[PDB]
Amino acid sequence: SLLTEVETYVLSIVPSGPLKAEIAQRLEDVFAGKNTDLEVLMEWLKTRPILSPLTKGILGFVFTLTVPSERGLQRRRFVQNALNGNRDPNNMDKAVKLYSKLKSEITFHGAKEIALSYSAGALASCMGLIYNRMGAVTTEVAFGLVCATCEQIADSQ
Amino acid sequence: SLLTEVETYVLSIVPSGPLKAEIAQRLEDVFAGKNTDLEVLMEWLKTRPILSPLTKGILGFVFTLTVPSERGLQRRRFVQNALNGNRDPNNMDKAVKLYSKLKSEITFHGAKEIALSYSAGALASCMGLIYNRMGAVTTEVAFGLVCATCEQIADSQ
Repeated sequence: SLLTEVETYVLSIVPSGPLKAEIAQRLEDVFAGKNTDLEVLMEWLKTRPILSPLTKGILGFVFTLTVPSERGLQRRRFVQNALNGNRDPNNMDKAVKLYSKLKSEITFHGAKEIALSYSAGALASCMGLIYNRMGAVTTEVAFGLVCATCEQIADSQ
Repeated sequence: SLLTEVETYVLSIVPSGPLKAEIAQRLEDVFAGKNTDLEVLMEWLKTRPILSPLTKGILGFVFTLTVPSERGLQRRRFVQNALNGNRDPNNMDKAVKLYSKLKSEITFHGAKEIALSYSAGALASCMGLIYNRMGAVTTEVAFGLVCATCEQIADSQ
């Protein structure tokens, strides 16, 4: 299941312990269409301890895509910094290169496979590019990108 | 003064009429620091008739850059959508290339010079990288980048 897969890849990069079962629960409620309202979750996430800025950025990216509507909720600075690729032009170049390819994909698996050739930083930057409205993709591709990003991050630990 | 320079360049891409006189006054007010709030200014811009999304975006970039502080105001969706080079991979590729060079640039004239070598689309995309926190440049250089963008847009007109 698309969302089942997303949850597994996302949690893989989340520290073990209490907070993790919290993210699992919130992720599942949002996926089930339950716990509505994007800015409440985002603010909760922004202020959570233990989580690294990147994993918050990755989660922030997920909630933003999965909630029915974000309304006029502006994109969060905290997420924007986390997915900034460290302002490294090299990551950016790769990000755009990767974006150019994902642009024609519409399936989760097709998107996941092409993005796995890139570094975790290149992928986070691509995510950033999409989160910042400068790049656009389908929900399934965005999710593939997230999973590849998580896989890459996880396999480096 | 670099600022009055930015004003003229920015004003060059605004159509004539009473609205242009107001933009001029608000810019001059910001420069003199007539204690103007960013949220207030951005909402004003956002809702102006006549001005196109691009002009609105360019002006929004100048205001956030010259206000004393954003006061924690999240970046605006209307600007992000205006400065995304139309989400085109090529303008984006060129933008990253220009950013890569502006990064090491330190003067207004130098940034402007190199900037004028790129297309208007790659310049708006570049302004987007800055506005989205994906890249970072010294103010004077950013000032160079906007004037270049305006010069290229004014020329094609």
